[PDB]
Amino acid sequence: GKSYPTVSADYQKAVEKAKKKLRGFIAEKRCAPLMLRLAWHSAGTFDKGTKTGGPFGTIKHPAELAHSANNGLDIAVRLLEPLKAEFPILSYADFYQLAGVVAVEVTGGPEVPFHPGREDKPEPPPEGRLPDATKGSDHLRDVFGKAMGLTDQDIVALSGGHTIGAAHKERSGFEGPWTSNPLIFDNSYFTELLSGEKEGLLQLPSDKALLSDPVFRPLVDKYAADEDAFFADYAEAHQKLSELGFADA
Ligand code: HEM
Repeated sequence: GKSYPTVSADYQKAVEKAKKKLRGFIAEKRCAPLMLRLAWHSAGTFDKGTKTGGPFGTIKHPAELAHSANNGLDIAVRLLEPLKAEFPILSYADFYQLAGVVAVEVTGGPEVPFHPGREDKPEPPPEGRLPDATKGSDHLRDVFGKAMGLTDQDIVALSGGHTIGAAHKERSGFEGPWTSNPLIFDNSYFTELLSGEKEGLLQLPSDKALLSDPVFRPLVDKYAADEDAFFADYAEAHQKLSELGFADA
């Protein structure tokens, strides 16, 4: 259902050059998980019924950074500011989604297609649209489905983003990585979810909700057994996420 806007040749040149600069920067700084979180929290505020929120540059606004769900993302915004300044033609909206795409790639994940043209919008969405880690499947559907308009498949695949990074007790309150290899994008999130709780690794209640839901559980099993299928479905879902409200939406 997408009709992507035309952008100028100079805009597309900058996308390509920014993509390369983002790879080097993100790899050097070891901040891929944080940049994935920044892109996801940028996009995940989209409400389909009102066409508000979504990936339109607003996460850099102090008002949106102050949302509790976004604790720590001010670090991400600050980290990208010097690089962004080298690409004045790009929207913040695009830059942050591109950083998200690059974060998945440089940690060994799928190549998520990227289309430019998101405009930076003036008003951040209201607080409280991002998911609550202590809730379960009904909540996940309200947030990903009723609000964002993503599918049950997308929910499970996107939960797989936890294959990189960690929680921090000073940000969410939760603490530690989901996997033994938190800078490697692979299907290990699902493998760990199936094996039970191993000391040192994190499982949120929202992760565990995938195991007991009749639609989510077969997807967890599929992804744990078939990393290729995970990568395919992940790439589809991340593209959709990154394009909520954009290019028809
Ligand atoms: C399904 C509902 C979700 C819940 C409840 C949730 C919740 C959380 C929480 C509580 C944290 C820890 C923040 C911190 O303390 O530093 C976190 C981190 C993270 N989340 Fe999720 N998340 C969800 C979905 C997603 C999605 C869809 C993605 C991207 C596809 C994602 C990517 C990440 C990443 C990469 C981190 C690690 C950040 C870092 O290492 O600094 N999450 N999430």
